[PDB]
Amino acid sequence: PIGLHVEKFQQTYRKKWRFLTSANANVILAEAASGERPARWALTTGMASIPWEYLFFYMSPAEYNRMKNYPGTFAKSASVRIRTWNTRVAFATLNQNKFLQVAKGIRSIPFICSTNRKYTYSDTEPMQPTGFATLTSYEYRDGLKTAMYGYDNDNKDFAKKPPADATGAEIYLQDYLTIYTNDARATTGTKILAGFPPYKNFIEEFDASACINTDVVAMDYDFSYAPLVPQFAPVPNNLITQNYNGSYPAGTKNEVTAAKTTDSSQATAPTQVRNAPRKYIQGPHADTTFFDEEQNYLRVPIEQGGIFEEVNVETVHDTQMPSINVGIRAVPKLTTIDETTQANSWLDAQGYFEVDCVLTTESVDPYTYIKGGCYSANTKSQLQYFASDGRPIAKVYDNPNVYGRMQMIKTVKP
Amino acid sequence: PIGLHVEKFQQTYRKKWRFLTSANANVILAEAASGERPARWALTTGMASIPWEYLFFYMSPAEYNRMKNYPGTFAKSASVRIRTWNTRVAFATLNQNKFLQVAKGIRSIPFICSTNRKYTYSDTEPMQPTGFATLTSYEYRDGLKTAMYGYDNDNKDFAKKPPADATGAEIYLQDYLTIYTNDARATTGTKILAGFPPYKNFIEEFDASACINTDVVAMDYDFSYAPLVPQFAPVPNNLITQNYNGSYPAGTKNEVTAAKTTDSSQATAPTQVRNAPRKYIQGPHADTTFFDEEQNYLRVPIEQGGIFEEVNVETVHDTQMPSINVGIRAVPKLTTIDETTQANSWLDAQGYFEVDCVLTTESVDPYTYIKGGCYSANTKSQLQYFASDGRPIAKVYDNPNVYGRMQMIKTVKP
Amino acid sequence: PIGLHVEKFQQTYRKKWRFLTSANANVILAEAASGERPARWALTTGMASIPWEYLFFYMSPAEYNRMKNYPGTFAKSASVRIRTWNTRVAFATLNQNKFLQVAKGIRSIPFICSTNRKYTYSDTEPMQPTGFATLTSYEYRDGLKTAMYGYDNDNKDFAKKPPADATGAEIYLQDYLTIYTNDARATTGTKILAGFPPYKNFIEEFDASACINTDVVAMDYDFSYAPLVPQFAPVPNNLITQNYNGSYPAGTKNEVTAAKTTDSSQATAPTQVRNAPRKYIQGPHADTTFFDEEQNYLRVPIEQGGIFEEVNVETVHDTQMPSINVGIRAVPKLTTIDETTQANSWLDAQGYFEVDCVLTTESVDPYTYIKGGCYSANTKSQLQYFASDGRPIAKVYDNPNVYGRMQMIKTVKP
Amino acid sequence: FQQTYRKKWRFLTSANANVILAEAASGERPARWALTTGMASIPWEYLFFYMSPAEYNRMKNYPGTFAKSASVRIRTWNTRVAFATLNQNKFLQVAKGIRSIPFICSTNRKYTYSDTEPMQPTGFATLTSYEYRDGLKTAMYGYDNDNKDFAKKPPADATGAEIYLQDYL
Repeated sequence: PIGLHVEKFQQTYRKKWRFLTSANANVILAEAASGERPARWALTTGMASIPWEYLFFYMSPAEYNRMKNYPGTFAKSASVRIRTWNTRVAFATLNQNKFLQVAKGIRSIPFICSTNRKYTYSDTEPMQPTGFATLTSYEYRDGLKTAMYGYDNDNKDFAKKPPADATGAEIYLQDYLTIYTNDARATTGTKILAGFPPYKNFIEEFDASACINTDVVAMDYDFSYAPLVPQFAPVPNNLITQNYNGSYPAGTKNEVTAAKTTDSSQATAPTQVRNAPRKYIQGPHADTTFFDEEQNYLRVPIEQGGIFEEVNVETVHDTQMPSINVGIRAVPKLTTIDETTQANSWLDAQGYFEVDCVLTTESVDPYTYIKGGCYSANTKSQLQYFASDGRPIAKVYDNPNVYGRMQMIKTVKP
Repeated sequence: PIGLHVEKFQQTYRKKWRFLTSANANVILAEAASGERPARWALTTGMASIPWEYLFFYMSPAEYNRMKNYPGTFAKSASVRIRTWNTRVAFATLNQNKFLQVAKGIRSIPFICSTNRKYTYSDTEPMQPTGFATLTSYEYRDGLKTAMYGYDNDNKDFAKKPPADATGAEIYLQDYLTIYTNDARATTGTKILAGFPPYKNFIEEFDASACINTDVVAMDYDFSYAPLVPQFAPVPNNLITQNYNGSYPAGTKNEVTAAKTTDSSQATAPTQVRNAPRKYIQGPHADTTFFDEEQNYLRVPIEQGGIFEEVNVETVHDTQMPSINVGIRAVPKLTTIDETTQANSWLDAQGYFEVDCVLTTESVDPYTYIKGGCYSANTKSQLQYFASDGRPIAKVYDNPNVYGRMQMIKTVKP
Repeated sequence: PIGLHVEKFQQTYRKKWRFLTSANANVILAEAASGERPARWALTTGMASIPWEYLFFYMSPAEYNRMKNYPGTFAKSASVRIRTWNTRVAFATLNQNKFLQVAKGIRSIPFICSTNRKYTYSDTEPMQPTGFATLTSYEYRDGLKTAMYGYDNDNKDFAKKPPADATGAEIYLQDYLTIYTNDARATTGTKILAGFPPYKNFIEEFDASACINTDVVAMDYDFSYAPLVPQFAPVPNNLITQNYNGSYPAGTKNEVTAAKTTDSSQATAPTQVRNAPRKYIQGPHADTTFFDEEQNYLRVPIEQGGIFEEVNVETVHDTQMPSINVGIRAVPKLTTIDETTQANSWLDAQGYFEVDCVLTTESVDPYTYIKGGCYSANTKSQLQYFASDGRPIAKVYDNPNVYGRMQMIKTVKP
Repeated sequence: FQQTYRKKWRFLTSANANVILAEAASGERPARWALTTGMASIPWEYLFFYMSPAEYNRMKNYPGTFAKSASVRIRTWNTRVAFATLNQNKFLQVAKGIRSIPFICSTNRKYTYSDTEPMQPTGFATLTSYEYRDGLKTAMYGYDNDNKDFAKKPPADATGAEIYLQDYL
């Protein structure tokens, strides 16, 4: 018994990037209440986020459009190496102290509320954030992808964005780590006055001068369930049997996934919901808007463990890739004339980061039948969670964690 | 502390059978749509099914009626050895090529839709199936049991069926493996034209001439939960306590079984249902129609893991015994006069199979109380799934698999 | 990255008690039906219950009131050593046979229905129970605590109860093991006539004369989840994020606890209920009546695994501390004048038990924020099951087991 | 990417007699004498021999595909002989590279047989080599599920059954 003819492919995507980060000052910014978002204090950092959790980081649009032709593709591994170089410091002073901040896994820390934000800067102090730019994390990643890979040859603004993948040039990063604390100025009743969390107790800080041209980040990740392309559709057994809608015992094991909803306001207890609305991503009644629209390139992270469910007996668990933020500590420029205990002026400093990223993906072609083409075993069918409005649900890393977890969100039509 | 007086019994049932199988041709038969069963193409084989998954295969009716008197009986193991002998070939030709097909576990393969069917044969070609006999799998097993063990002494047709258990004679087998594919002649819309699956890539084929008087099958199975007789009823604690209907925490473990319903048409997502309708098989409100009617002898397979639930903390998982089909490949009889690229005439060939089957079962008598008789600990209470109409639910091996699984079905009143 | 400042404390509470137990006769007492409690026969023993499962056994009220000031306190371990001394026997006879009964884990045996009860005794035979005192198990433990630790200095009856913790004196015990069987005198229909279970097959019996001043019990227990004081409240993330009510995938794992309801009358099948009504024991909408009223001192056992749920991914399982009953077998005083085959008169015998008990507890102070005080990570939030009427639900050891399990019950307002 | 396609076939060949057949002139084809053999041609030089239509339709999605190697193993089994005689002499003919021999003019042809002697070719069937290979492919892999004659041709790739060969040297 030779069994199935399954043709197995492994592909590797390597990219290499030059990143410049501003040495932003640590200032407190007020963010007003907006709808369900409350009023809060924002503490900015100079640690720019490295979007190693997204497919555009490793794959050019050509490689992605070719990968489309390989159903059953799963990202098996990702690896990122970050190597710092000389740090630029504005000149009139000569002696300089340069420090390199590296934050790994801040996004998953439960008690630290933090997101990556783009700041607006004062004209007089380009290192001092004075507000928040309207740019979102999706738009940050989209502009980053445009800087990496250029426009199309027919674009009216093609010349504005030379491709970093072609030139090897540097890209400035704008999303920097930002901690939040509650703003109790207008809070009525019980006020929480804990201030900020000591986030510097959870980051690594190095001597930039000694770390010039030295590896400072080396992070590897194995994906649990990262479907880049949906599997081949099986031959539907409803065309061959009246048994298609049969039931079989599951025993004491859970072989249908569940979703956990929490409430940090403690108004309601946490809830576990089984058999949430979901639908197949290949087959007769397939819904492939997630892969067609399209989402897994830069809008949604590579790792989607928990979101995608197979009819197989295989166990499913929640997943989360560690976050990476790297930056240069702000260089103070305060003196005795500008009488103050904390720096209110800083020197323009830039960190130089060389990023080498490798992504391994792997795909199958199963020949379960003689004619037509590839058909999978129906145990390979995959389902994705959906909302009530036919809108797919996916993991997001942009929002702050919920009890240390990355949440599901309804995707957005591009 | 000596503890309970538990008397523990082990019993062994051995049987030995002679089976004759026809070398049926591989022909395509059309099966028309009937109700929810769609139109399909049937590809016949010569591999007869060995019903080693049923209790009559190992136990005579006398042994079964005695086993009734031992509550708490569980089938612990089954073992089958199949030994092939000389193969008969019709004579006018002399040189012969004989091949022995052995298929193990075809029933559990997800993408191969297959069942065991009885064929009707043409008058001119007794090796060529021309249709399907109205005999079902239950009736096949019932006729097989009648051939093995005879009728009752008062039967009007007692003389027609000499007992193979007494005589050692051979029994012809009529259920042969049959693959199905969809019939898209009348299908409107999206047609699946994959043809048949290459089922011969999953079977073993031997040289019958060299395998004469040689062991070809040796399959052992350990049962997970195979209650042949319901346990002893416990002393009901509602007669002694007001606490009988109390609740206790289950934690994050599932200690009540669940049922999974799938839909191969992909019209609906798979569903997991906890607390399905079920009832106790011993005690005050017991329902024992499954064991009384009676079902576990030849109507329903021995292995019933998932169907039966104890109040105990013990974990439950889905179960499935591997299928066994053995046969002789058809011997073609085509020549140049009957101009054709594939054989349309075959020689009458028969395979001789010697089957030695052993079943180990084991039972308990617990003396939890001083007077009356045996009473179990109430943690030994067993529940069985039931349908809405008071009809027990049991595993069945007759239908094609659903995503590689054997399904529950409502039993049928005998 | 130094991480959180978490200050970790370990505390040990040791107590030492002298216990006197009556050598009660084994007599059958009739208990009439009351509401949902049926009519039953009660078989008394002389094995007094050792309440080592309650906090007052190890902690004085001063230590308990101080332990209140340490949020996040969990009982990590308990240990009990019981050492028997000389046994008193009433004098006119000289030769004596004294036997020491030790029962461990009788409470968890499924088929033995047993509770600890206080008996009323005949005037002529102080060793012969003639009924049941109206004292409950809570009131037994409360009187025991009063004997151990005295009243308050302003109590009108302060002088009546000298503290055993101060004096080292002996305390008589009144809750003795009592087996129950059904009373079928008025039962109509199917009568269960099994009599009593042979409970002496599950106890250890020693020679008291040789065991004088010898260790007879040595039992250690590690608690799974025993929150003595609720954790520190976290900083609520609804004050900082609009993400507070987000959902995240649970996969095939259960990370919300479930409750199992059984029915020993077998009128209904067992049920598993997920997302039972529960509420947080610290934070904005906290409900702390369980710890304020207060329950975990002597009303409710230390071990509460299953009752308390964290938002953490940690697995939860049902828990149960073994029971301890120690006593002296009754010394018969029957002769030929009082013609009878079983003793109807007994000598006054008392067992002397020295109990050394140690409880280890351990607590945390996490400094997740800079100002205000201690705040936990929100993954440390704890929820407790509640009833429909805002009444907390807790494990109880007073009722007979349900399928070998200790049940949840609605607590009682003190 | 590297891909491997394996197939396994059972072939029956007739022991055709060596007879001389006359082929008349047709257009530019001259009149010639044809000497038949019993050596059936093995179409190992064609892609359907190794690949099912499903594998071929998937291979379409891989531009730049080159066949790097082919390998064929032929294993003979028992030879059937008609019965009234008992003693038999059976001989197995294997011809490799006859097609490339310059002075031997040879092609693979399908014969028509006499009713009285099924081993004696009496002419040439109108079947061509393309149609021979097409019928062979149909025997190997079956028809489409919607074909009116689907039942006539059970797939040898599924069943493992034998296929008779008609093009002989």
